[PDB]
Amino acid sequence: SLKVVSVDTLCCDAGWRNYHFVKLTTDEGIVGWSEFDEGFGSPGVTAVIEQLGKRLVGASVMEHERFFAEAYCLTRPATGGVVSEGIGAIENALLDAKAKTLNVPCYELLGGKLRDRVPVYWSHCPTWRINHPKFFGPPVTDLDGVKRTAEEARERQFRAIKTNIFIHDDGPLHAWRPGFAVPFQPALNVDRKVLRNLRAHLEALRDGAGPDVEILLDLNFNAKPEGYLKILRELADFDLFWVEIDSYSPQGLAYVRNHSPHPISSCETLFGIREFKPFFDANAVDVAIVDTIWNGVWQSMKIAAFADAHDINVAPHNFYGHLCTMINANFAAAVPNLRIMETDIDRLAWEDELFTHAPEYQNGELIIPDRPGWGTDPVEEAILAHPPKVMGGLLQ
Amino acid sequence: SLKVVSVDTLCCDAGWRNYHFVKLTTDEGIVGWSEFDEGFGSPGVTAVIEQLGKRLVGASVMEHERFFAEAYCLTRPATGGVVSEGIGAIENALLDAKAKTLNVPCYELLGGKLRDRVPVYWSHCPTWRINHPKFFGPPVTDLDGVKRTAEEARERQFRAIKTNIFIHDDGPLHAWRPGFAVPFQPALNVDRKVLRNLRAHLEALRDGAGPDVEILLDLNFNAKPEGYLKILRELADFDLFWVEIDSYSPQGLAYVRNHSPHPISSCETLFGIREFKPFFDANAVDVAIVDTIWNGVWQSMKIAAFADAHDINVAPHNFYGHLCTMINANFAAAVPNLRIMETDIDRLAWEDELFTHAPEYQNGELIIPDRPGWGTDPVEEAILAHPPKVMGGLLQ
Amino acid sequence: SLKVVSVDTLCCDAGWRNYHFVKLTTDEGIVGWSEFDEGFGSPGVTAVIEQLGKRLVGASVMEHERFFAEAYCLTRPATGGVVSEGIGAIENALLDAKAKTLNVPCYELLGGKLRDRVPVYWSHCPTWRINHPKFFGPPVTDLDGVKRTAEEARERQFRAIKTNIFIHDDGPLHAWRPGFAVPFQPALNVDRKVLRNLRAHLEALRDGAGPDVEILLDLNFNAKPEGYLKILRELADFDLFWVEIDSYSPQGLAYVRNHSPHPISSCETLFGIREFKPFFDANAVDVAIVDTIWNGVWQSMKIAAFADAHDINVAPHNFYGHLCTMINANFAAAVPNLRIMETDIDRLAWEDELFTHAPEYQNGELIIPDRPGWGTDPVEEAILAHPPKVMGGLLQ
Amino acid sequence: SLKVVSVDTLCCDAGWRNYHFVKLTTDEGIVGWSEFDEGFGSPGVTAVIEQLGKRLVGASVMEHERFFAEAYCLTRPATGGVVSEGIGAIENALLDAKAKTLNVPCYELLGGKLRDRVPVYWSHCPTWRINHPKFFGPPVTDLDGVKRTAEEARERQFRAIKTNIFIHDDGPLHAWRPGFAVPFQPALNVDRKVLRNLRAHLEALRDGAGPDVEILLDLNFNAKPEGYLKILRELADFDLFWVEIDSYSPQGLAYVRNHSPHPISSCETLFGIREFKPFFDANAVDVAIVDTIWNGVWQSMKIAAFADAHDINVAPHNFYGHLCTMINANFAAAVPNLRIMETDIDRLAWEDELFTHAPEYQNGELIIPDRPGWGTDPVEEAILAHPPKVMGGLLQ
Ligand SMILES: O=C(O)CCC(=O)C(=O)O
Ligand SMILES: O=C(O)CCC(=O)C(=O)O
Ligand SMILES: O=C(O)CCC(=O)C(=O)O
Ligand SMILES: O=C(O)CCC(=O)C(=O)O
Ligand SMILES: [Cl-]
Ligand SMILES: [Cl-]
Ligand SMILES: [Cl-]
Ligand SMILES: [Cl-]
Ligand SMILES: [Mg+2]
Ligand SMILES: [Mg+2]
Ligand SMILES: [Mg+2]
Ligand SMILES: [Mg+2]
Ligand code: NA
Ligand code: NA
Ligand code: NA
Ligand code: NA
Repeated sequence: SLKVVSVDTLCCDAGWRNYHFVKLTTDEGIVGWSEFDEGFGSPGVTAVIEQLGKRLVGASVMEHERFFAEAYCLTRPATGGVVSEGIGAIENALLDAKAKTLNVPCYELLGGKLRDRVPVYWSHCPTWRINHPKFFGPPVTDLDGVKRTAEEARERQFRAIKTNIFIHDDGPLHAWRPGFAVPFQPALNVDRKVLRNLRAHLEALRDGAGPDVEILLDLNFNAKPEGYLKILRELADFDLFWVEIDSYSPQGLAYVRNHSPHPISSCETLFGIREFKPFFDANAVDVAIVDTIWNGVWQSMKIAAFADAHDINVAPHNFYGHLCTMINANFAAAVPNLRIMETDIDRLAWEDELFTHAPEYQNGELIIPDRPGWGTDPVEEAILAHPPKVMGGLLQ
Repeated sequence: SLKVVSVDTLCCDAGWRNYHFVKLTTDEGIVGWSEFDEGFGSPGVTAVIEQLGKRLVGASVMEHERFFAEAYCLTRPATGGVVSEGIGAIENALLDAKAKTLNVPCYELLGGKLRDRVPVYWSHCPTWRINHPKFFGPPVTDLDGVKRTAEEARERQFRAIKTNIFIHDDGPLHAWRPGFAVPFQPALNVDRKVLRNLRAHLEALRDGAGPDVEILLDLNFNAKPEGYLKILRELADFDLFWVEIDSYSPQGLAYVRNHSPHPISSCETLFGIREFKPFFDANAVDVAIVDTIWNGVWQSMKIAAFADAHDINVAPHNFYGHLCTMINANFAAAVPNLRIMETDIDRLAWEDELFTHAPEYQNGELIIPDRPGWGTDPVEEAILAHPPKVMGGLLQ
Repeated sequence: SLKVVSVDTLCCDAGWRNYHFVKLTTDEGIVGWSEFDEGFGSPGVTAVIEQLGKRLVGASVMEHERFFAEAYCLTRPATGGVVSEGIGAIENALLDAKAKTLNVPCYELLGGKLRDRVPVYWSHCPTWRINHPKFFGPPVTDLDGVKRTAEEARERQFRAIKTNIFIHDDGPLHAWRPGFAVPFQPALNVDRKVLRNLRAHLEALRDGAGPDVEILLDLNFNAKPEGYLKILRELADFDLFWVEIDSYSPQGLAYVRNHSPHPISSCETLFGIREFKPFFDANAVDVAIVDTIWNGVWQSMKIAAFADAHDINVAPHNFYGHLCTMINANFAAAVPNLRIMETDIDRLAWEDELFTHAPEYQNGELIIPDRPGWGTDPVEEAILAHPPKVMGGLLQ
Repeated sequence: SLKVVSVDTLCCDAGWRNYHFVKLTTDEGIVGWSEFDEGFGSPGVTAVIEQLGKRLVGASVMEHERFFAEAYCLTRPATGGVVSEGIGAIENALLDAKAKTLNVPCYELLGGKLRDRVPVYWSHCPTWRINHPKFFGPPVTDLDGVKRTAEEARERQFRAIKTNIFIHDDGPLHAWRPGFAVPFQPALNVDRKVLRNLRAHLEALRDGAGPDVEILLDLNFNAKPEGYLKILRELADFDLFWVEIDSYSPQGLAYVRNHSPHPISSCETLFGIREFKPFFDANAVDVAIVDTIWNGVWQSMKIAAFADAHDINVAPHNFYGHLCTMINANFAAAVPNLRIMETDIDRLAWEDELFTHAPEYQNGELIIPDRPGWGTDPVEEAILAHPPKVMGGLLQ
């Protein structure tokens, strides 16, 4: 039969955070996988999955939108956030199982592909080498290190890189992440120190990148509109591919964008057409970042179509492990209005051990694979060789 | 010292669902409690609390808004829903501990009281006796039972009662709850059967209530705007205190209200000024229902003040156990713009065993107690005598 | 008992204006104080307090929100302005009495503190030394004096300074304050003379400040939107922390801000969420200035929470005596979305005599005290040694 | 010369409140008078007048708009409310002095008259006979009394009457005025008791009035939008000339009006074009009530012209003593877009002693007098024979 027989979760060490997975088995013996995350502000996702998965056993693996509709009803009062993350993780495992059942890549469930390769940017560059030097080397500890990381991206034929906010002139080099309580300064004011450091950092990065490579800047939730505006004015004369700003104020974000000489991206934390709508209504973004790992890829197709009707291009949010990358690859393959794809090129020394296939890059683009399902499977034996730690990420 | 030494969660049987509690201990030996819930669409709250509580140990019990601000930063990407429920549960335990530390009732942290007693409505009447007859009697299984429950409310001096949607003429009497997948009909269409049953039910309830007692109707998430409008037209000639409609469409809800001859209430599932704002901007409600158990009472004071500036009165969402009632009582005591308070008068046979003090009612009003903290404590030994079941509620 | 036994007002000389105080005594012997003001356009506040205080005697000191709600009802037709100032003065005295009664600093009634120290700006710098040289020295009478005052701020480790509008090249140095009828030119036109003087002044101030110290500009009510726009264009190339503009035209202010290359602050004269709302709806401000002396600190917490939902940071309005500073300190301690705190560093030669404790500053920040109540008490005997003059301020 | 030599205030007993007056003397010996009020939520007006009058002595009596413009500058931060009431009282005294100086009625300063007589309604009917029976008889203590008062209005050829909210069936007959804390129920909820009493009262009043006499209903600030809507639905089948609702929520009031089968009036407490604007923008009113005693008659001409551009007719707020009536008469004489004029026909036994001329009525209309100034003067000797009491009105 085509019934779901079991829904399990697994977890392994990813250094400063854990990777999580859904493993869904059908009565046919087919296994569908997804990857999900709890460290990005998201304790409880596993608990959600364990409850919702109980309801799924006995149901048809083919009927993923039936499951979504039921799940949404059962959790309607507390929808969004970690509830919706659990639903999306399950959806993505179901899609893998269905694609494998029909012997096709996941993009064949999503309209077929319309491109073979997707341009990417090398994300968290040099962010990972500064913030998590024990896991990603060579460690970056100064402005010259910032420049050399940018030089490395260019030599490796990457077309674009994305950095964050760093303080260079107050002792050791460190991230400025007050939006996430590092440091705890909940007003999120932007002072002169923050501004001249941003400038110094980007000048060094541009130095290393050369004039052709594109530079993206992510400001996450690290200011209020006032401060975002001050940052953009400070950086008026830089050539930025986009400036990324997360906000739960469509009005505020729209105001910032209206006064921005750079393209503005946002929305990576949002769920469903519903949450995206007020941002589009407000003219708040140039580019909509869609987290398909969180939303589920099927729900994300609905969001991409909505953006398309507004002539807004989308970019997948992709900063986890290889299976997340392959999930997003299949989304990217199928979406016409695709801005670019995010990927972390810095890898854990054991990343490849955890998965059956690695993403393949060529001339700054990700090759879309053509194997049944997402294109890679977690390896149970390697997962068990890398036991998880207590929650990390934002909660470290 | 005034440091938090431990944050624990406890759980017990409440029949068709469980009760959950936060137990927070200070270095002084003071214990603050809250009650929270997972059955109302909300798996994962305990997992959230267990992570966030780790960060709280070692911090000052007095600084509850510091904790909130930090927590909000740490979980910013997945805020709302079950994350915000965990934060609110912790907030409410912290408020209890601080009030006990200063030897005052919680309402003294909230501006002082401005009323001694609060009028209530008897909620889920006869809903609990129909849907959970094994726990609340006498069982209601027909229209005459509906009438007699209403007669009982009047004789007991209750001024108002709230019912839901029931089917009387299709075999046994049963709830109509498609919004929550009982039955699974995800379009949420409202047919003729639903309409004439609603009518039959309310006529019987009005019969028993007499002309003075107020009747509230809760439609929860059980239709789309189209269907809510059909329901209201059908019930144009009924005298309803309010019709309660939950919606994630401010535009849609506003439309319904604009065509409603009855006062409309909503918002019980919403978090923070932020989520309430689009509803108020749209003129969507007569009354804002605030879930202070979910939001935390301190955050709910901010929401009540926002409603007050719009000349909107608020009503606490209160359909759990005695500690929830006492938490809401303290909110109700302090808020000027208070519509009425919800309370479930049907009680579990062991409800009183679980808590040190029961809410006291007189002439259809809840008496606001004047003991340190919320006014009641869960009893650990009784909690352990009532071990929990697997998750129930919407997930049963 | 905890009943209020008396509500008195006191007044003393503050040079070019008077200080006023509310003294509230409980049956326990506890005395709560506030400071208020009449010179800033506000004759009648004392008369309001004397009527409203009569109603308060016999009521519980703990129930400050009950008092507010009653007061608001009794004065509803003429709410705002000097009526609301009287209510706010009484509220602040009640908060002091309640905090002292519970043996805690006032910030413990406001959510607990979330910071130990608050960055400040040195306000009316060099405004006080130019306009009131008989009370604050060394007198500033030219551009070199302007520069040296700025140099002094830097040497004293202040991070920011705020100036106003001055005419340098038309005889003696003097303030331009047509908004307040000095001079009487009620059109409030901005001519070339005003523009080049503003420029000359700020260039000198920047000269003295160095490149790190922040410069704020307050334009008060001294133009119409047309003129504010001309001023901002003239000053397009200056690095200003904010430009402060008071306006009773949200539409007009929003227009100015939309065309401003500097952050815009306003709202210091506004009362309640109600009056702030149209400004936030219009996108009129970067920063909301809140007068907690006028509003009352409890009402101001509601306003700060409203601003927070709009991702707007707030700044207390603080330009009176030490008790006002300490009141605002407690507000600043408790509010997450705090931009910065205003303070007048120039002091009267007898300022310290009037109060039991002086505000303490270190490395450009105000230290939040931890004594019961606001942190300082007016001294009755010193108040009587400094008898008041006839009303001054704007009415001088 | 034409200089102002003195500005004085006087006060006398008006039973349950005091009357206040401004007395302005010119160097020519001409005396201009106005009447003002403090009991209607407005402590401090006298204090405002005493400060502002000091600035006026020495200035030209002819230049009333110069005075206003200066005053507005001097009090700009706390404008509105009791400050603006003081300015308006002074304006009205200045207008009297100028009209007397030029030997004309005040309406000749206001565009000339365009009508000789103004239709009125008999206001506070039977409100004054119920609430202040010691001053206005015959006392009304039941529904038959309500009917007979209405019969008396008809026999006396009054075309319209205005009543308020009364409770008939809960012991003695009493006013329902929770908006003004009588009783203190700050939520301002409207229950079934309030609704059926309103109905009983109006039915009795209609009984006595007959079918031709118009009935106005004033609900003041006694509900929230929810409750106003419930009241209007309850009274859907009554023929009401208007329903008067005071609100500081233009959005809320507009909503109520949009669902009202009766004309809605409001605005009696508002100051200047500025405060009226959001109500007109929102479509909130059929009729704008203008308080010219509060605003000043010259400022009120600006407000009437603004209403006229919106095709909104205005009605003066007039519920004080004879001089207030005569001030409003002159306004009413000059304004094209005049709905009707309010007047209290119930008089104090000493009302006529206080003034040189009484308003004259004929066939339900007020005759506009043609004497220099407003048309009546307070009598100093009679004022002193009626010494004031402590503040009454809302503050009683
Ligand atoms: O930078 C982070 O904290 C991770 C998420 C993110 O913002 C991104 O990948 O664009
Ligand atoms: O009826 C339910 O499902 C419970 C929650 C609710 O809607 C209420 O208590 O008002
Ligand atoms: O400058 C003034 O007139 C005093 C009030 C003010 O605007 C401020 O302190 O910011
Ligand atoms: O009824 C009152 O309290 C007096 C003022 C009023 O509303 C009116 O005269 O229309
Ligand atoms: Cl901060
Ligand atoms: Cl369906
Ligand atoms: Cl001018
Ligand atoms: Cl109430
Ligand atoms: Mg990002
Ligand atoms: Mg409900
Ligand atoms: Mg200012
Ligand atoms: Mg009225
Ligand atoms: Na989110
Ligand atoms: Na929700
Ligand atoms: Na103001
Ligand atoms: Na008013």
